[PDB]
Amino acid sequence: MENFVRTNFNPMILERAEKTMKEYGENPQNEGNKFAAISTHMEVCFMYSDFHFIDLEGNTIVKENDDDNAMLKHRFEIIEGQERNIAWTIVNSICNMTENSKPRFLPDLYDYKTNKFIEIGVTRRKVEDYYYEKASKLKGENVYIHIFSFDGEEMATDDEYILDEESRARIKTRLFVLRQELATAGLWDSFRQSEK
Ligand SMILES: [Mn+2]
Repeated sequence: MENFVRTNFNPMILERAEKTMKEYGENPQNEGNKFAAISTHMEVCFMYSDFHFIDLEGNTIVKENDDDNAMLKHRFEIIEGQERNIAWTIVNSICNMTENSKPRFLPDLYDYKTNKFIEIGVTRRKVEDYYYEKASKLKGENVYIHIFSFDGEEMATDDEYILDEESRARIKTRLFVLRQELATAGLWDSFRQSEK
């Protein structure tokens, strides 16, 4: 619900979520649940990406300060939460500099280290169900798929995790916290059900 969302997410995320929402006619007002889902999905994207860089030796490394700067490239291109115009510019550009084929759907992320596109999903349902729902909708176009849930379970393509364990932890907790908060605010049930 809108008050809950506006209370529990930072302004950057709220800005982006509201934005992407003002494109299907829906508004946090009569669509609290969608607003929540988008907020969550977005936050997870940032959590996946922030503080992640690539070395001058090409290794991946996590750094608390976050600022880029010429010895450190950002590990990921955050595609989710940009304007579709910019998103596609980024996707198209990347496919240009490589042998990636332009994907049918916009991905959540791009990893410069593995040269993969990344779809991210968060679910209130199982994790298997969502994964196979996504995998199969995304068949062929090798995009790496990472699913999280609110019960702290998790499921990636072929079960390898290019994200460090700490960051995956951090995520799984956050989703957990959120689940509690929702429950104590009496919103968890309605939300859990509203999915699909
Ligand atoms: Mn997604």
